[PDB]
This record gives sequence, structure tokens and C-alpha cells, in this order.
Amino acid sequence: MFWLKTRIIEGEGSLSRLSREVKGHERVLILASGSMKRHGFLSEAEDYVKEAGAEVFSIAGLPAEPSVEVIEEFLPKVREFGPDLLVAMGGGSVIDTTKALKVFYDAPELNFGEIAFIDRFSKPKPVPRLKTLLIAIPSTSGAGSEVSGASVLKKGGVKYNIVTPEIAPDVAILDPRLPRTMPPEVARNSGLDVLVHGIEAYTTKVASPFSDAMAIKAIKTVYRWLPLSVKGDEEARARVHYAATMAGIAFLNARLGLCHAMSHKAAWIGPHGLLNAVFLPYVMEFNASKSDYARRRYAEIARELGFQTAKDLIEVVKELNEMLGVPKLGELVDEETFASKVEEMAEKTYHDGLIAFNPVEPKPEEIKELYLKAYRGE
Amino acid sequence: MFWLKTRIIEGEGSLSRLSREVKGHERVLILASGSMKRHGFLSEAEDYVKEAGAEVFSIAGLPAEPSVEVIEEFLPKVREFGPDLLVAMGGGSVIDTTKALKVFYDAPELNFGEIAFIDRFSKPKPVPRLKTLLIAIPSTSGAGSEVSGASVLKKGGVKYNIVTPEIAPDVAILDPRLPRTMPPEVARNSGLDVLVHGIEAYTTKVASPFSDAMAIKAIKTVYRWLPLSVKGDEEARARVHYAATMAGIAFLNARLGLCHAMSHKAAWIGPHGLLNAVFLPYVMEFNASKSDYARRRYAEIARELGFQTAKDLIEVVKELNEMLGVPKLGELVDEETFASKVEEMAEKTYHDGLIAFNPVEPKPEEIKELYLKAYRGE
Ligand SMILES: Nc1ncnc2c1ncn2[C@@H]1O[C@H](COP(=O)(O)OP(=O)(O)O)[C@@H](O)[C@H]1OP(=O)(O)O
Ligand SMILES: Nc1ncnc2c1ncn2[C@@H]1O[C@H](COP(=O)(O)OP(=O)(O)O)[C@@H](O)[C@H]1OP(=O)(O)O
Repeated sequence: MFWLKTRIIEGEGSLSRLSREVKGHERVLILASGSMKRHGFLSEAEDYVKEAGAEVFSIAGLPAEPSVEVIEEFLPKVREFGPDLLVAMGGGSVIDTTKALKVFYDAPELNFGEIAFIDRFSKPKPVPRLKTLLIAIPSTSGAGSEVSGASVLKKGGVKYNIVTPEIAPDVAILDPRLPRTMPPEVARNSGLDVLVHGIEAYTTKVASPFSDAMAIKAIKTVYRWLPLSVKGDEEARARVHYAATMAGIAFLNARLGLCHAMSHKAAWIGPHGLLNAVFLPYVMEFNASKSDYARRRYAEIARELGFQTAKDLIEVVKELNEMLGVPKLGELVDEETFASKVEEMAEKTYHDGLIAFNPVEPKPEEIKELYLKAYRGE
Repeated sequence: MFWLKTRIIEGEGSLSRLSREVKGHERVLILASGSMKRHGFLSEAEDYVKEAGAEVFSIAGLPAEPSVEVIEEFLPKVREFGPDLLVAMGGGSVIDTTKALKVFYDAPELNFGEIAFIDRFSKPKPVPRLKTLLIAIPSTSGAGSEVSGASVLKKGGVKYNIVTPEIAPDVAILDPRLPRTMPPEVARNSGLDVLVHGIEAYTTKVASPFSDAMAIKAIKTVYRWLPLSVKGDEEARARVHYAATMAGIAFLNARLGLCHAMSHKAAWIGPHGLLNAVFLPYVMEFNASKSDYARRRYAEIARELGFQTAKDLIEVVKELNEMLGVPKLGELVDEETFASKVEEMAEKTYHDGLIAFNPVEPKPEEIKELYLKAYRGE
């Protein structure tokens, strides 16, 4: 299918639209990153909420890696306030944290381990109706959590997923002023996450014309604008910001692929968006070598960028990575350590449900060989 | 903003998904075109509904030009059956008819003249909550009514509009088998409607990146595939079918423009999609002459099609019209008659609320001159 729950508000100054969006709600809770507080954006959001006649309470300074345990720490405060509207302001992790909070707040009867999943050998129960409106306000460009029905967080040190349309945000507000405060490396990494989301969404087994429309526009936009953006160009930051959400609309519908999976299993090495960028060329090469469908799809993307072939697309991504100063795997982690982890990462990758949507189903050995090839870095 | 209420089901054989979609509903009413009945598609839809355990009742053979009076004729039968789900199967007009039925069925207390509008001097009341689920199944490619919140119909011989998210369909099913039965001229005209919707949506004052993504994909698809489709190529018919809905998603959000308005005011001359095709080159020329914004936007579309300039885009559309055998205005209607109607059409165009979204606000005289220029046909 193709669907989109979230209503998207976008444009310069569009944070102020929060006043209109909270109309009819009296008690607004905002979870925000430390950076949203420091830059004064949290106080602006609070001001916009109070303009509309609501009371507001904010919890700022959330851990970068969300966890059930930390959410359980402030859940009592949330229940004491009793919001009828939730706002997430910050990166993907802040949105993920707020999505999980929504589940716990709206359905306190649920057992976490019964509704979340670790991998394809989990069997989660479906989440029931979750009534509290959720507004997502991304400050990075970006993970696309502001339109997805997915959240990732730890419990007991282990990484879990929750996926349901019940936590896809009702509203996303895309005000490019917020991502203009990303430091350069965050702009680079989150930008490359957009590119990899787009390219993977375009080549899954369940891509539609409708998801493709969004994936192709996101890819073109990042390709043209990300380097200017990383160096602080104000318009480029806006263009890439909207592109991040486009890629989110794409992968919400088309899912993601082997690159996202391998990147997540290698997260100990460094930032997702960066590891995605490093692995993508190798994933594209692998997929094209084993699937004429994938090769043809990569060539279609190449033609949208002004080239011809799958090979061109792989070379374009590699050169963009260099332009943006993305390191080789070798420069992030030493051979001994990598080789010691490669087996478990390849198995955990193989155990990821996303593999089913990749245009090729890889064997654990192939994935292991793939990790090793990316490490050798040629 | 950007939003999409409708969930889109698309693909070969996807009419059978109706069984899944009627789950939880016991009484399904289907409004269908004569052609849907004759080709056996109505009986298939009925079969799919009965599979799911529901009862079904169908009203087939709807007038091509919907009217309140004709809807009021079969409303008693509808109320007697008491559907909890409505299905529209056919062209844009069948979907429009079913949307209006939904209003009358769900909110029988409303006065038609108080909630519908004729032009910008109307002041309609907002439509309240309309609860009955609506599934739209287009057989042409197409008007985009399957994703819009709009309906057009006559009352007392006068053309009215109803626009509310309450009549945007809950679900659209896009099964390319249905539009493969369009005759060639209907495939041509509805196809050119897609192209004009896309180009207008791309150049309104409220276009966003998100609507653009859909508009650009629709434009490219029609340009590449419509001529093959009109001659009966099965894959081309599928590609253009999905493109029609993309253009609908675009104009749902970005609105339409001077071409749609002038075409509707000249409907006495012939089929909408065709009149749209004839007028577009002249509208694009006008808009580009008065707006550097429009000119630049037309050049962006040109570059997506493999060219450079606004002038290129105007020449591309003109040559596509010739390839498809679209006539000159002169060959549809004689000069005396045209000149006698030109004043009222230009005034009624000027009185259309859509004019506000066109990148240029034209004067009644300019619109009159524009109609005359298109008639001279150079
Ligand atoms: N607009 C912004 N200004 C400054 N720093 C920002 C920022 N957006 C994100 N960051 C930083 O960039 C990092 C990435 O945040 P994240 O982990 O949510 O990213 P992602 O969106 O990929 O999930 C964080 O360390 C964040 O700092 P805070 O936790 O203190 O907010
Ligand atoms: N799939 C199909 N097979 C045959 N004729 C079709 C068709 N789809 C549309 N048409 C015809 O094409 C014409 C256009 O229908 P319409 O007015 O709903 O078009 P639109 O979609 O532009 O609103 C109608 O005369 C219709 O014939 P019926 O009214 O008898 O159905």
C-alpha cells in the first residue's frame, strides 16, 4: 500500500504553528533535547503553547540512547501532569523516546516484552488504540522518525523495536531554523542517512510508485545540497530538512534494507548515518551483482542524478562520501576488533526481519564476507 | 501543509483486496458506471464483498454529469439498504457522485446550498463529521477524485462544488485492469488531465516539496507512457493509472490553477481533460510572461523531461498534443459562438476561487484575451 498518517507542516517560521495545533488541548508535555533547551527553541515552543491557552510542562536533556529504564524514571512526572498532547523536539532519538512514552502513558497495562521485538524470532502482540496526539519536531535532517511508526530503545541493555501506526506522529513540524544549529558532523551524518534511506527504499521488494516519488526526490536533493548544507548554507539546510522527511515517507511505506540492518548491528563502531554511508557502496555492489532487478533500479537512480548505470551510482556515492570527509571503516576501528565481532554482527544481521525486503536474501556467510570487504575498504 | 487521508492500494489484481477492506462491515453499497457493470467488474466487486461476509447492493448506470436531483431519486433506496460502507467504481464523476451521496446520507439535516459553493462569492458552512467509510475505485486515468476532498455536481442546472476532508476517500484501490477498458479518446483525455494537474500543482503559490515530488513523478510518467497507453499497451496503462493518483495527491495539497478554471468555464466546448490540454500551452505562456517564478518552475519541469527552458516545456506539451491528435479550439467550435461566450467565461473564470493560487492574478480582460489567443490557435 501507500499511506501517510502524519500531517506535515513545513516552512520558515513554522514552529509558531504549534499554537494552532494545540488548540483544543489544555495540557501539553514537551520532551526536548538538551540542545533545543540551550538554543532557546524549547522556550519558544512553550511560548507558542501558552499563547493558545494551554499549560505546558517540559522534560529536557534526554539520553542520546533511549531506554525503558530512563523513561520509567520520569513517567511518574508525566502521569502527574496528565498531558492531552505530546510534543517531541529534537533528533530521531527524542522522537523515539516520546513515541515509547506514548505507549506507556496510554496503555500502562501492556508488558513491554510482549509488544516490542528484538528480531525476527520475537512474536510481538499488536498494540491497541493510543489516543494521545503526538507532534514531532525534528532538529536533525534526519532520521525520518517524525513520519514513521517505529521506535528503537533499550531495555536491560538490549535493543528493542516497537512498530505500530499508533505511534506514527499525528503532526510533524519542519522548521529549518532548528537543523541550522546542527554541528557539521551531525549535518553530514544525518544527511547521509537521508540518502541511504532513499536508495534502500527505492530498491526493496515492496517499493511502489508512490514511495518512489518521495525516495527519488529525497535522493536528488541530498545529492545536490548536502555539501553546501554541511558548510552552513541556510537554504541548503532547509532543502535537506524537507528531503529527510520525504525519505521517511518513502521508508515508512517501502521499508529499509541490508544497509540499515548491517549499520545497526555495527553501531558499536560509530554514528548510524555514517556507518550507513560507509556500508552503502558495498551493499549496492552486492545487491547489483546478485539481482538484475536491483541493478536496473540503481541505474534508474543514476539517470535521475544525470548518469546512466548502477556502477555510476556506486561511484557517485563513494565520491560524495569523500567530499564530505567520511572515513574508511579502518580509520574507525582496528582489524583485530572488527574480525572478532564480524561473526555475531553477520548473524544478528541475518536474524533481522528487514532482510526479507532486500532485493537479495543474503546468507550469513555472504553478510560476513560483505562486512570484511567493506573493512578492506577498496 | 502536506497531508493525505486516503490509504492507497495499488497493483495487478488489487480489486480483490476489497474483501480485506470490507472486513468489519456488513452492508456495502456500490455506485458504479454502466461500463463497470457491462465489463463484469461490478459483479467481481460484489463477489469480493460477499466473500468477506457482507451483503452488497449496487446502483449502476449513473449520469455522466452528476446532479443533486438524480442523487435525490435513489437516496431513498440507499437509506432503505442502510450501508456502513460506500464504494465508488468508475470515472471521476462516479466518485464525485458517491462523495455527494455520503454527505446526504450521513448528514441529511444539511441544506445543500448552505454547504456547497458556486464561486468565490459563495460562503459555505463547514461540513460536520461524516462517518461512513468510502472506498474509491477509479476506472479512468484520471481525475484524481479518488484522493481529493472535492466533488462537483449540478443542482437546478447550476454547477456546484463541495470541498471537505470528510469526503476524501478512506481508501483508493488502483487496479490497472479497469482503465485498460477505457476507449482511446478517454485514455487520451484523462491522461492529459493528469499532465495538466501535475504542471499546475507544481506552479501554484502553495506548492510544497512534498506535493512537488508527486507532481514531478506524474508529469514524467505521462510524458513517457501516455502515447503507448492510448494505443493499448498494458504496462503503460498501469503506469499512467498510478500517475493519475500521484497528480491527485499533488493537487489535493497544492490546488489547481488558471488552466483548470478556464477549462471548466469552457466545458460546453468538450471534455475537460481535452480542453485542459488545449489551454495549457497558452496558460503556461501567459504565466511565464508575467512571472519569473512561473518561468523558472516551468524550466525545472523541462529539465526533468530532458530539456532546459520554459519555452521547451510549452513546445513539449504542444507536440504531445499533436502526437495524440488533440484538436485546435477552432475544430471544436466556430468563431461566432466562441466570441459570443468569451465574455461570460472570462468573468466566471475571474470569479473562480482558484485564481488566487495561480502564480499570476489575471484581470478579466487578460483572461478574455487569453481565450481569444487560444482560439486563434498559433
Ligand atoms: N539542532 C541541534 N543543535 C545542536 N546540536 C544538535 C541539534 N540536533 C541534534 N544535535 C546533537 O546531535 C546529536 C544527534 O542527536 P540524535 O542522536 O537524536 O540524532 P538522530 O536524529 O540521528 O537520531 C546529539 O548529541 C544532539 O545533541 P543533544 O543531545 O544535546 O541535543
Ligand atoms: N473502464 C472503462 N471502460 C469503458 N468505458 C469507460 C471506462 N471508464 C470510463 N469509461 C467511459 O468514459 C467516459 C468518461 O467517464 P467520466 O465522465 O467519469 O470521466 P472522468 O474520469 O474524466 O470523470 C464515460 O462515458 C464512461 O462510460 P460509462 O459512463 O458508460 O462508464
